[PDB]
Amino acid sequence: KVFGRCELAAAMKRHGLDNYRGYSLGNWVCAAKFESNFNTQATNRNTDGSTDYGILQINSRWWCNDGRTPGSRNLCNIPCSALLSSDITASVNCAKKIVSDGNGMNAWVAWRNRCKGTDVQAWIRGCRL
Repeated sequence: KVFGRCELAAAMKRHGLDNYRGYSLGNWVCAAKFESNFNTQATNRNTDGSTDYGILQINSRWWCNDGRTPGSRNLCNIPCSALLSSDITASVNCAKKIVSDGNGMNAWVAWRNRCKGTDVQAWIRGCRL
């Protein structure tokens, strides 16, 4: 599924991500924009053999099982394919665990490099929420 910007904002709010761990909804929308361009089916292979999955590009090295990432963990206790669904629930629940792991949203390199410290409210501007 390719979400619209306000559509994704609304779904993220519906699943409790707005202001989760102190990160406003604009931060989460911005992260999704630059991680996946709002496409739930986005997958990207990393140099080390792991893969990033879904709207928030969650990595099989730690967070989900894809059966092809040797010596990795599955800390969200889900198949990585669950992070590709049109319903964002599994990606949101896993992202809640990731952003609680110690480094906040810095876990998302595109957030740090493209969203952090910018006017992230622009991502929700005009949305009926």
